[PDB]
Amino acid sequence: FGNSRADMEASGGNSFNGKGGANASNTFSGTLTVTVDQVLANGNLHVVGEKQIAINQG
Amino acid sequence: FGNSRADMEASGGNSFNGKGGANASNTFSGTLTVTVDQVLANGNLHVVGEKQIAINQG
Ligand SMILES: O=C(O)[C@H]1C[C@@H](O)[C@@H](O)[C@@H]([C@H](O)CO)O1
Ligand SMILES: O=C(O)[C@H]1C[C@@H](O)[C@@H](O)[C@@H]([C@H](O)CO)O1
Repeated sequence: FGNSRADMEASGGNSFNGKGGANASNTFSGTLTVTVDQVLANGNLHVVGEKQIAINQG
Repeated sequence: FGNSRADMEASGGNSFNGKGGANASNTFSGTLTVTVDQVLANGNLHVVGEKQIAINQG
C-alpha cells in the first residue's frame, strides 16, 4: 500500500419510478316516458322511447 | 535521561462500526368469488377464481 495502489473509491446508483392511473365516471339525471315495443316469452317488456326538445338554435 | 532518550509519546486508535437491516411488507384488501376445482380425500376444496376488470386503457 505504499502508493495509492490499494486506494479505492467508487459510487453507484440506480433509481426507477413508474406510475399509472385511469378514471371513468358518468352520470344521468333525467326522466323519460317510453313505450312498450314487444312482450317477451317470460313477460319482460321491450321498451323504446324518444323525446325531442328544441329550446332554440338546435 | 539526560537527553530525550527516555522521552516518549505515542497514540493509537482503532474504530469499527458495522450495520445491517432489511424489511419486507405486503398488504391485500380485496374480495374475490372463486369456484371449487376439485374435492380432496379429506373433504378440503381446491378453489380457483379469476376476475378481469377493464376500467379504461388496460
Ligand atoms: O518496484 C517496482 O516495480 C516499481 C516501483 C514504482 O516506481 C512503480 O511505479 C514502478 C515504476 O513504474 C518504475 O518506473 O516501479
Ligand atoms: O557518551 C556518549 O556515548 C555520547 C553522548 C551524546 O553526545 C551521544 O549523542 C553520543 C554522540 O553521538 C557522540 O557524537 O555520544
